Amino acid sequence: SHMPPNRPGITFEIGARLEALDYLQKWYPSRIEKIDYEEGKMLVHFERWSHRYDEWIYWDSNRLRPLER
Ligand SMILES: CN1CC=C(c2ccc(O)cc2)CC1
Repeated sequence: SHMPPNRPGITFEIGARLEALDYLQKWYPSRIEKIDYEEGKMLVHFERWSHRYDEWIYWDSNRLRPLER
């Protein structure tokens, strides 16, 4: 088990915020809910929405983008 590779503007830690594309192809402010280090993916929670919408997204996915800062 190894750490997620570095990506600009994203911190791969629980509770860290970012923006993510949901399955309906729209971007939302989101937070990292869980990290699966073996599979290289994380469970993304879309802020304001039910946790039933949380999605597993691989840590290298272009469905993730950092917040503009
Ligand atoms: C993170 N995604 C946000 C919005 C969702 C949604 C919006 C409208 C609708 O009819 C059905 C689903 C899905 C979860």
